[PDB]
Amino acid sequence: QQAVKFAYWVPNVSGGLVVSRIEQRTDWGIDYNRKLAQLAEAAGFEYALTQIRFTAGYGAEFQHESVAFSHALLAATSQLKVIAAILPGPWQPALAAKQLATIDQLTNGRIAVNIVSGWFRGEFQAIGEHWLEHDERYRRSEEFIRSLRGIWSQDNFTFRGDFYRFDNYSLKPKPLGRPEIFQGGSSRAARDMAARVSDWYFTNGNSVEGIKAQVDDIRAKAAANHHSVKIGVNAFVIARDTEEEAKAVLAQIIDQADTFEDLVQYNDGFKTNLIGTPQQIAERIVALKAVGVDLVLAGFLHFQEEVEYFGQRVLPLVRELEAKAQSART
Amino acid sequence: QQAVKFAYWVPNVSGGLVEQRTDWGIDYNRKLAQLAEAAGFEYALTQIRFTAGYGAEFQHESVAFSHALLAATSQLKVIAAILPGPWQPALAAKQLATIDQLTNGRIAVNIVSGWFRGEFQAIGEHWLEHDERYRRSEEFIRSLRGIWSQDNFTFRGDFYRFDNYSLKPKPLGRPEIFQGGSSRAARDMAARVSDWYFTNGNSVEGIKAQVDDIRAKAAANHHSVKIGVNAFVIARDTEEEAKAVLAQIIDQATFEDLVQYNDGFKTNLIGTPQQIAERIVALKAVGVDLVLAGFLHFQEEVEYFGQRVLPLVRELEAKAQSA
Amino acid sequence: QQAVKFAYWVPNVSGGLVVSRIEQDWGIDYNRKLAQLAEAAGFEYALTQIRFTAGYGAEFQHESVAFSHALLAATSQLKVIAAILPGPWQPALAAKQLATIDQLTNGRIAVNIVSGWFRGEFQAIGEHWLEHDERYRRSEEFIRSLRGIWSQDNFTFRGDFYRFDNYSLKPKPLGRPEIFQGGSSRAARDMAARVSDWYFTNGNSVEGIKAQVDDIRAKAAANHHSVKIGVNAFVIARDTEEEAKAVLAQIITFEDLVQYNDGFKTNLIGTPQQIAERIVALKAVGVDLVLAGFLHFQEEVEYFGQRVLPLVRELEAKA
Amino acid sequence: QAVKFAYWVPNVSGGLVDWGIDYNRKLAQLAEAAGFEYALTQIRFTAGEFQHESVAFSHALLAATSQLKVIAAILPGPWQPALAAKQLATIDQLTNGRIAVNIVSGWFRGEFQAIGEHWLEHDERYRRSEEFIRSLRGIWSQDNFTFRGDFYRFDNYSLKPKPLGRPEIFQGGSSRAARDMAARVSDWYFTNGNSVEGIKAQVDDIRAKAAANHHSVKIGVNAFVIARDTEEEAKAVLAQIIDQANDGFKTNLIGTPQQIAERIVALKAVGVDLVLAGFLHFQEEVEYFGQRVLPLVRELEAKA
Repeated sequence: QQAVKFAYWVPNVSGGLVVSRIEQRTDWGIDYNRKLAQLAEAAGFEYALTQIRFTAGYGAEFQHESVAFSHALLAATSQLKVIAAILPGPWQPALAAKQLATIDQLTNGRIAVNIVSGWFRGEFQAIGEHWLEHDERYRRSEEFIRSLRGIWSQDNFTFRGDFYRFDNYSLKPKPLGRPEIFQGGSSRAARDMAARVSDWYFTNGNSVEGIKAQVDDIRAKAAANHHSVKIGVNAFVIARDTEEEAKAVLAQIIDQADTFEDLVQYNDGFKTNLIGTPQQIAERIVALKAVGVDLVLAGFLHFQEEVEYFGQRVLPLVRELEAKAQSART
Repeated sequence: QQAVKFAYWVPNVSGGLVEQRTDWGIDYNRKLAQLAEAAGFEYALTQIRFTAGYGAEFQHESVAFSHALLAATSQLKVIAAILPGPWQPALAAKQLATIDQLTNGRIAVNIVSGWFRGEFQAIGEHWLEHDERYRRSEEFIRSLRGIWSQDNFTFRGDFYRFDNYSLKPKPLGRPEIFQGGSSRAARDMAARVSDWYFTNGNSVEGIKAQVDDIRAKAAANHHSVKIGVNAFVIARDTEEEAKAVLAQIIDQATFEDLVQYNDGFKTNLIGTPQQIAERIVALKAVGVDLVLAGFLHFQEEVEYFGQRVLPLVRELEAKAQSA
Repeated sequence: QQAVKFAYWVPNVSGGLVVSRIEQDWGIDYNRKLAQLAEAAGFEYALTQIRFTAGYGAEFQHESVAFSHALLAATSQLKVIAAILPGPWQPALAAKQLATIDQLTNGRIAVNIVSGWFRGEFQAIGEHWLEHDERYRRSEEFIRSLRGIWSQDNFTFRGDFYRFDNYSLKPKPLGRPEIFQGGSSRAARDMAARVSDWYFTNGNSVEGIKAQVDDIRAKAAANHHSVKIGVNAFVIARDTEEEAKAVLAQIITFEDLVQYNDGFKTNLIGTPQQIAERIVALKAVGVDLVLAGFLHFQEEVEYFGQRVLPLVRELEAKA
Repeated sequence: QAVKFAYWVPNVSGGLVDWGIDYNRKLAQLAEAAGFEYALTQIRFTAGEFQHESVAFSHALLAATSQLKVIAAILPGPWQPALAAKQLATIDQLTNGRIAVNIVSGWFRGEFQAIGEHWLEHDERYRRSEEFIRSLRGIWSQDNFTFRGDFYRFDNYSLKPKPLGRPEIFQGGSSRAARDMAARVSDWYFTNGNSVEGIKAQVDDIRAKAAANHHSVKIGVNAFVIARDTEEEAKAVLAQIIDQANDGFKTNLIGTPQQIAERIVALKAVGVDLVLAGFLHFQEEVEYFGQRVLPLVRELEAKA
């Protein structure tokens, strides 16, 4: 029954929304992102989620390294937390645990981690990494996560895994706080891992009924393991003063595609339907809160403008609706 | 470039050496970096460690710490220590490149081949043979140079593979590659792929022999390498006070045994600022281009160095400028 | 083309046909006599199976390479195809061990490269489970390493899975060990069309096999590579057509049986005359070898060489 | 008990710098009739000219004998324990439990470099070998073996069928890492050839280490045996070897059969349980050993 938390996609990779050639006032540079992070902190966003890439993709020509970029965004803010994306394979838990702990010490305990298991083989092939089977990649990520928790929590951590080994490893200093572990993915392997070792699980964008079904499945598995997991939903937010204007922006995205079902195949956040007036979006967010959603991961076309707009128009309405819901229960 | 460059050991790990007014914390090191920049130091060299013990109970991660020190300075260059094994070149190349973009191209790299097998075993890494570790480090260095300067980089090594890898964005500048080690494998690698080579602390005559050997190997490979020397600087107003500080170090740990832990004492940069300045210029005459300085009390002695020892070095360099 | 060659599944793993509870051994004594009977029956190749952990159909398993050496030592002209599984196997050891056995057996050893089907077997032995197409990339580098080691001195190979640096294997094989390979996926038939000498196609009808043969030969021609084709088949040869159809009924639905053993789809069930006619019919669509599986190996293999195989030779003489 | 005897199988060319199968098949049969119990193969991958693969050669030598035991040489690295355990178990079933294993930690980096293997540090190669040995014992003895090592992992691995017997594990090496590993996991330890006084010191050291681990290990010594009818002829062979240019020479098993038999029993008194014999002409001197030297050793044992 706690307040809904909000996070935004850090555009630390170029291209933005690569499937549409619509003009976007978004940049991947540090100066743009420093201002965006400060705007997001002032707007009421709690988390900033970075993206991890090594090779250029179909539309994303430049990518800042996620961990170094997370440290830079943290140094430009005061209370905003930044989720550093980690890709097992090119990343190893020993370095990831120690680097995230140091950054946590330098930023007053405001760093989190998002473990991505990888979807594109070409990124691994370019950097000399082998391409493991789909479920096998999640076995390795689960050992990666358990290593992070053990290294961060024990004086003499020992782990005898199929992918990672530790023998009386002592990390000092440890994180100031307990870095939260975010994780996405929609496959059975992804939600079996989240139901065991993850703090946050990003469920795929869907309708209110579909998201409720995804929430019930993950909580049922988590309860069987006696594990607690909070749930966030990915959403592409188009907030305008009029419903027609917001629906016109969605039309321009499809019209300048490089159908509506094609956007879902690339970005599931459109199915969340956070498109319309600020009052409509706030009502749908609270409706998602009723089915178990604890966090909204927002994507925007013009990040600096729409994040500021979100904090002045949509977020206050969400808080007012939350107080209204809280007052009716008592 | 003709003037002798100066660098200091960043105390990003606890313990110092075998009472010290130094700290491994960020607040102490931010001030120390700013003091070192104003004192005339050009480089800051971090240390890399993974597990607690082996002398250092507390250890900050070198690359992130390098990013923090760079953000607190304007012209200071920071050398990030990298250890092949727990580190892989693809992540190292991309992380250092982004930090280079965020810090106006002021980051360098020091490739360490590792000394404690217990630290490797604790993190699940196998312990390769001595010369084999330098073969892996050399492939690590070649991958960094290739990734940072060309698109579609391809490398088929025994330790690392790359297949048409294009890193974007690339470093703003060209990160210099520093490297130490005194074994034959260490200086054969430096004479091929390294920009800077740290030679062990020794007498003026011994350092000249080490400089002549490394430059001969580099010339045979058609490779250019600059030379720095490690030194533990104890600068006091009187020679007796400096030798008394050295005595307190030995009595709270012999001199020969002290060298086996830190070779910087053999450089003999102990004494008055005039004595130290003369010995620094004498090393410049045998081919030394940089002095890597270690201190007992970093914040105080760095500031003392920039006000007392460094100006005397510049004056002695200008005296020979007329020739 | 040439005379149709025949091969049989070596039952070096227990269980036999696990899909059926019909009474039907994996010991060395049963297999030494089986190899000699197959050699006298006219079989040219013996195909071993590779397994590492107990379960997944076979509770007891003999090591394929050592078992191949034993069958070769008990015969004179029979060729044995040793099954090799990249992962637990490495090309350097495989190349040297098969070369020594080839020297000791007058060049009668071959190799069948298996890409693995059960991830539980790999996980039990500490091996990582690569993606499906990625496993075939490793198997191809495994095959290229064998060919280079067996044929060249100072071999150098810079692969993503295997490396060789100025390696010279001595002694080399007496002959050129043929490389057999199965698999039906796109990656399996792209690898076979490049580096494999023999390709095992899945059991199917005469029309379906012709389509599979044309596709693989078209890919092989594009690579300027020659590949011979064999087909897996479960042969039930009886004196009467009713008796042969009764054995299939006793084993059994039929569609579920094909999912376990695709050799039943080849439909080599019936009288020796019917089977011999279908074998020559398969030869017309490009089949060069028949991989035969049996319920009672010792009895049916000798029966095959006395009843079915002579008819195949007689039918080939007529045409 | 009775002193056991083994001979170096010349399955690699050069001898003491024939290697063919037909030569070694008859030599194995001659050695079995002469009273030798073990045959020790050598493992090589690269020319140093022609080397037979040790395990396949071991299977061939066993098939040519009835009771002779053959020790197959295994090199961790190019060999992995899962394949080694299963292959030796199958050969054990096919040869009436007459297969043994010699775990070699490797001495030449060029052999590993040619086959794509990394060159680990000296003591690190012995740590991997000890995990290799523990994996062999566990796979051969348990229904569901699990091992979480730094070099090898196993998760509920079930080998069926298991070896008919219990394959003995032989191991040499003289470094501290070599005899610390032998004192824990090895059945037999080959000590370097030396004098009777030096061998006793080596035997006492290894048995002291084995007692601390509560482990039992038998001891063999490498020796190059040159047995001739007269002492002068044996000393002439040694001169011809040196003039036309191996720790086994320090054992000093050179001379008449009576002198060698007396020295063998003296080695038995200091803890030696096996003699690893090297010869100049294998097919000839092995037959001579079994007819002239070995019976005298047995006679000296009966008197004791």
